[PDB]
Amino acid sequence: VKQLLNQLGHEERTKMEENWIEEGKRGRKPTTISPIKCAYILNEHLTFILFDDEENTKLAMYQFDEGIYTQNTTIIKRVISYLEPKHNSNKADEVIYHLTNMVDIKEKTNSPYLIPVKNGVFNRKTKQLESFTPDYIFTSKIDTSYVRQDIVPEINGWNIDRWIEEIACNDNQVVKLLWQVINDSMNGNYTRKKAIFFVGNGKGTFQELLSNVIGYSNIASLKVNEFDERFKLSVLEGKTAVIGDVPVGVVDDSNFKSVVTGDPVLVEFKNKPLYRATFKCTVIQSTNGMPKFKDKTGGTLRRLLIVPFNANFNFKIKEDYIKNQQVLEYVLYKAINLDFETFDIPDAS
Amino acid sequence: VKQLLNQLGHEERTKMEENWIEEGKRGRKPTTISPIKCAYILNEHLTFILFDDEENTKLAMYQFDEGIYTQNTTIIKRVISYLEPKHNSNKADEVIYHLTNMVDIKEKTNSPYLIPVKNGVFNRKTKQLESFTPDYIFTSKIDTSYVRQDIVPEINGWNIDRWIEEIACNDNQVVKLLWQVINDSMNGNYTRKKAIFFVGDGNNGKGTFQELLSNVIGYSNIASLKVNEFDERFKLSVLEGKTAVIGDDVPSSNFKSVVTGDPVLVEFKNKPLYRATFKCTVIQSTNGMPKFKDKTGGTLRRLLIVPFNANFNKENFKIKEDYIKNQQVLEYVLYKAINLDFETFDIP
Amino acid sequence: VKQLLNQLGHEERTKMEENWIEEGKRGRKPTTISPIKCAYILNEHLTFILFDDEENTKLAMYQFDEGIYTQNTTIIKRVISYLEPKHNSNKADEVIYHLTNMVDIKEKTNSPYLIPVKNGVFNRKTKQLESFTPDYIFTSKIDTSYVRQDIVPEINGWNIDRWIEEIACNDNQVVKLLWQVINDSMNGNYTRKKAIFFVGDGNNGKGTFQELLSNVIGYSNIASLKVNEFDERFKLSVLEGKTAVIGDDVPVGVYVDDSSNFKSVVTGDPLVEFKNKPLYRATFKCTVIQSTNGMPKFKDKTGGTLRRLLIVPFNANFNGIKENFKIKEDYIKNQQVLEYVLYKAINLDFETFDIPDASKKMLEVFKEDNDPVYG
Amino acid sequence: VKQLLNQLGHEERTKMEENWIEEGKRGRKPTTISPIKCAYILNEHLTFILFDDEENTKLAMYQFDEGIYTQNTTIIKRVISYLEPKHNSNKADEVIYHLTNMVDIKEKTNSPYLIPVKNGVFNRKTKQLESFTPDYIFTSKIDTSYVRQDIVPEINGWNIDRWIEEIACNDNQVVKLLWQVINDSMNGNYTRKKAIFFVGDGNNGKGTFQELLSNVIGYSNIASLKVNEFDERFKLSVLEGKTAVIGDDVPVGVYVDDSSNFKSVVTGDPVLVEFKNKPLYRATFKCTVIQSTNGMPKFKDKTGGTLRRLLIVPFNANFNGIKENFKIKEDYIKNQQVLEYVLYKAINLDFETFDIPDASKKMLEVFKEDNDPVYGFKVNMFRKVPKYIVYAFYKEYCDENGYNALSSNKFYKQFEHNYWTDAQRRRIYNN
Ligand SMILES: Nc1ncnc2c1ncn2[C@@H]1O[C@H](COP(=O)(O)OP(=O)(O)NP(=O)(O)O)[C@@H](O)[C@H]1O
Ligand SMILES: Nc1ncnc2c1ncn2[C@@H]1O[C@H](COP(=O)(O)OP(=O)(O)NP(=O)(O)O)[C@@H](O)[C@H]1O
Ligand SMILES: [Mg+2]
Ligand SMILES: [Mg+2]
Repeated sequence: VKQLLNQLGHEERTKMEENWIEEGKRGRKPTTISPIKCAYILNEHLTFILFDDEENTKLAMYQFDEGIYTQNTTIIKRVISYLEPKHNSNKADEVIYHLTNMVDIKEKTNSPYLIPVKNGVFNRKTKQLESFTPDYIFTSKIDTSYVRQDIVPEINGWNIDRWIEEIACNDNQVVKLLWQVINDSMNGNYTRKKAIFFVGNGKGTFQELLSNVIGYSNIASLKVNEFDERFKLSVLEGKTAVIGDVPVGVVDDSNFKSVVTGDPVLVEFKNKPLYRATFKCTVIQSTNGMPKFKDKTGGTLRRLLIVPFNANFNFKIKEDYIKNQQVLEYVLYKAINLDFETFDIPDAS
Repeated sequence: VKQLLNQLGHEERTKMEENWIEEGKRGRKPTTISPIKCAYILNEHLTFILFDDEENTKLAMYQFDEGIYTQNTTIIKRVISYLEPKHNSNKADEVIYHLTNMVDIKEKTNSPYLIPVKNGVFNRKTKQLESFTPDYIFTSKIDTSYVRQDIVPEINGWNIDRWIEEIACNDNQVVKLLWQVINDSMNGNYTRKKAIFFVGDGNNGKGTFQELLSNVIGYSNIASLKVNEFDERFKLSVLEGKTAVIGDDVPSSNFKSVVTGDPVLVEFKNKPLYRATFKCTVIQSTNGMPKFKDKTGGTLRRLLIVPFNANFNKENFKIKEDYIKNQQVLEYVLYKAINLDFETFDIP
Repeated sequence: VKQLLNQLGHEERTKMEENWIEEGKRGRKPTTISPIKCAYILNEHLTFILFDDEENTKLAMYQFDEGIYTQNTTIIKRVISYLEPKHNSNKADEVIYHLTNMVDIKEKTNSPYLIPVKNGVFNRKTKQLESFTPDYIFTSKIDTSYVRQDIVPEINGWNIDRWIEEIACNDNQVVKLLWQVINDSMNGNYTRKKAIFFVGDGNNGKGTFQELLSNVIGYSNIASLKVNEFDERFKLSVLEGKTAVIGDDVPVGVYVDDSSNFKSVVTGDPLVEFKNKPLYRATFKCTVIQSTNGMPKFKDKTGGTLRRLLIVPFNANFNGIKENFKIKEDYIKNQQVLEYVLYKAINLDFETFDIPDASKKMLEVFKEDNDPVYG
Repeated sequence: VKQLLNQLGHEERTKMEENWIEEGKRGRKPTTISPIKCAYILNEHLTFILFDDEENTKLAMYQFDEGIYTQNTTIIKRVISYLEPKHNSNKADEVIYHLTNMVDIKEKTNSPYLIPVKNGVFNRKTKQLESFTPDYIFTSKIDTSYVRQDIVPEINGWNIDRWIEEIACNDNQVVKLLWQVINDSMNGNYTRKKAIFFVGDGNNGKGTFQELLSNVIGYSNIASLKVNEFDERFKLSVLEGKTAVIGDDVPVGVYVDDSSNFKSVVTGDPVLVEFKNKPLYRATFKCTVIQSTNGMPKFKDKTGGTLRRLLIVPFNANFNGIKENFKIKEDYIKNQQVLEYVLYKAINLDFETFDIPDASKKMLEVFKEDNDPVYGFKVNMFRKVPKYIVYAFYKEYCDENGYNALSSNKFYKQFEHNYWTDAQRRRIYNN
């Protein structure tokens, strides 16, 4: 879109120059487009939306290349520079404010059957890949492309399914639960209100596999205990999942329950106004043994999930075996093809 | 109101343009409405108020379609942009400041006989629903609509009254007490000076009942607290603008003060302490007798026990997952609770 | 590049003056280059990049004489002043903002086979030195030059290898471990997964070894962080900008309340804080070194916790034997000694930490002490 | 430099006026020197440097009369006002920014053999006084002039040397140690890796000696930090730019649970210094620590490092009677002649390590026994095979109200030292 914005800006500047010429030499030459006019042009020729009408909400822009709306002000300002390079930070803030005033309000789509992938959006109802369109509102996506495959890729004669069964003590129910966990993890715009927890080994390598199948930038590292403090939740924007390693043998249950659910939370930015935002990223936490559960409530056991990790676990597995693109594509394909509505109960736990 | 402001826009602008024309080419074609003129137009053609003369009191705007006053700055900025798009954030702030200087001071209607809901204002004295008017001052309303009803809605052939009776072990007295509890919970301006305790052994439908009671009220109108942390500092802050507080489990002076209407000292982070009166009703659920270490007359009088026991501890998963989310059952229970009137709770 | 930027600034000012003269006198003698034009000139003639596209990411500039990209604002301001002296702080910030909007995004090259030193890049896969190029993206380089070493330097009859042997109490396994520790210390883009703990008491030379490591790495390239201070506000803010971190001292048997952050740091698992920058999440591959007496206990005791730590014995006493102060404040500061140490350590090949027998015995002793169940 | 800058500003303004005259009356006549031209003139004539290339580091200016570079923005702005009085705070900041962009970067002179003194720098290797020059980069100096002394100055019939002898209770080792302590305190780039502790109870004159040290050295050059204050937040920021740190009164028997920062400061070990809401950074402090307290506080670590770092000075003379002379601490130690003589005597004294008095060794041993119960046991116990009998719960904690171990860590006693084995031999009055 850089070429389109450059051409539009050049055309607008030439039109302004001609209009000034026909009015004669009055003052200095107008060479920069007014921020309101820039905002009009951008709203006409691009897709800018507003997630909600809350206090100091941030404008979202549809990235055509990625197909997901973003609230990153740096990318928006780069687009502004594409349209008008002479605008400094203050003028970019002004044009962003004008766009915020004009744009329409749309709610983020939370359809369980639609999951964004780097190649496109996968629909579970038809189990098909569809090209990116602005009509779907997404904030994060998986960075491993979805491809059609019929075999199990093998690197150095290593099978992913057999390895998963080895980690899972070779039981059908637990491996099905693991596949369901992958399916829930890769869904960044929909949540089942389930907080995934890892209890144990093989936990670290599986955690790294999860962090690899999703984009590293899409992954945010946070523990349950550190959700509450100020200036810590702002890192959850545009993140597909949040994975953390809570202390071994150490659990509030404030905002952790809010982010587990789709409930809005008052997120804050440093030297920026606070605003209410909704995060649907899947939460994964790792520790040895049962969490402390200071609350001791039935609803807590209702919402959270427990994944057993018991094994006898070799530096090779860490590198180039879980970071392989083919392995990530295969695991994404296998997990996304699985269809489920309720969680399973493994016989090993 | 966007059409009205747009019509007002580029019409005052034309007046300024023709004034400049008749005054000669000396203003370089002033095409931007001054912030004070924008404030004049907005005050004339809209309804802006100020809740009180407190320091840095935020201007409130009456949303004609919503029927309630809002202090949301973003909506006011959007309205100003509708009048005149060519304003910075600073210029729109100047417009807001001028309006704050101009507008009259009105106090929020805190009448216990008036309850705002999505359809309008319900008056218990007249037992009637009235359309939204700027005369009434409400900062929130119940998101569930209120309509006249004649039958009990059912989803998948499942009743609400039968479900409530099954939760209430099919006793008329406790069913009436539950209806009274809902009636008090929805009313945020009246307390009745009673703390309702749900005592049970398992689920018994108490969790899904609390979920339903949260659903019927607005999402942000409910507060979550337990007994143990009423004494702890900064925990009162969650009661700043709530209508009721409901807990889930219970693993004392401040709690007693919150139960009654006497003021309590609320403290905000990086903000001086101040005393405030809370009329929100408190509902607590737990397994067995709630923990207490100040056994005396006041605590015993203030506490009210509503036992819950059934086979729900069928787990009623279908009821909790989607049945309470249905708009029909929500509006039905809201209407049934709003029609019911009483003076005080009845002991089981 | 100062002369080049001065020449371009003078040429641009002359061109603007000529354009104003031919246009008349309307511009009233424009003499300051516009910030957008300054950004265009700097981008065309210099190498400015953006590490990654997130909120408030700082522009990086390639220092031709240093060979490492720097995000230091002051250096970029000085370069802009070279181009246009008359710009104040706000105009220079505008230039930086325009450059940030204009430049492309490239990620930092994190390959464990490349190690930057004062002379240039060093490649372990081929084991040679290459001249600095903007293609290799580095944020910090080792302050010790890499030269070919033929003989071991000696000052006042003091030999660095003999000093290492004296520190190590004459064991080949532990000297190999020390050399591997140094080699890991230079390489900040890879982790050995095992923490380094210099355990000793009194005049054991652990402080001297830490000072030697700081000198060979460079004082500015190393930051001091505590084992107990791993997770707290405004901490770890400068840790990302340094190749390695060392703990000067650790209390004996000190209890650790947050070792999960410590485990993430040592293992390489992934959050930085700043005065006016939002929190940013990144992995920590810098080696972790702590000097202490005994092995402090940990509340997260397990197989992983025990295996993630390595004990480096320091069983030499230099109080009964007359200590040479010049060893610690004079000898290890010599450039030749540091160059020889860097050459010898970087030429060594690393696969895993070679555990000495004494280290194994002390590890078993700590395992018995921390968990009485095994004992 | 005020006259030079005033003349430069006047001539520059006249030149600008002439340029405006010859270019014709275009707009308002220029009367204020542009910040860039002002910075050019200041760089050409004055001496401005930058200590390092780090983020937003502060420009340093060489004060010709003072002889030391200063980073105080007030002095720099006063100089700028001397050159251009019409510049407000923002324009002065612009001038400072331009100077920062222009000037070159030189590191601080941290040679241990050079000591900045009010008269001039002092070369310890040469034992000479060299005049101030901008080549030597210093940010602080001793507030006492260095002059050649031949005869002891006596004020009101009171001798500083006799007073020093009185403080030490007429002990040559102790007075030698005190002079060595003064010499170490004056030097800010050499540490000697020893912690000085003034131990004495009741009236002794510890505070008087500390005030004498704070008088001979610059008062602003002395930090105030007790040993127990080292490890909490923002405390190390005080140590920055200080030649020595003095703890006025450590609480008696305070529990020093954490000593890492204290040990780092005592030696030349680097440490992470943090300022209040300013970018924290790593730095090395060579300032010596001197603490005065009644009795020796005990440390948690009670290991070899804290023993070797500590030094104890005897203050046994008592003045808690008519012998007390207030003028000694109020007026006598503030005399300029006395301070000059003390500085001369201390700086001319040379040595490489502290000369430990015999009494100090005895008190060091006593503190080792008190802090570490094991060594107290070893001293008090004055056979070999029986370990249980010699253990006996530290022979009932050697009568010191201590806490014992599970007879497992007790054998660390042979670390301090039961040569190894009988098979039949392996509260009580009882060896
Ligand atoms: N091989 C050696 N021969 C002689 N002196 C040495 C040797 N190695 C080190 N030293 C000296 O011994 C001292 C050890 O340095 P230092 O930093 O005090 O050690 P440390 O082990 O950190 N002490 P501590 O903090 O109490 O555990 C210094 O004075 C060194 O110069
Ligand atoms: N040689 C001396 N002869 C007489 N008086 C002295 C002598 N040295 C110091 N003094 C006085 O004795 C007092 C010492 O007070 P100061 O040094 O502050 O406390 P301290 O003696 O170290 N401890 P404390 O008694 O607990 O306050 C002051 O009045 C000094 O002037
Ligand atoms: Mg040490
Ligand atoms: Mg005293």
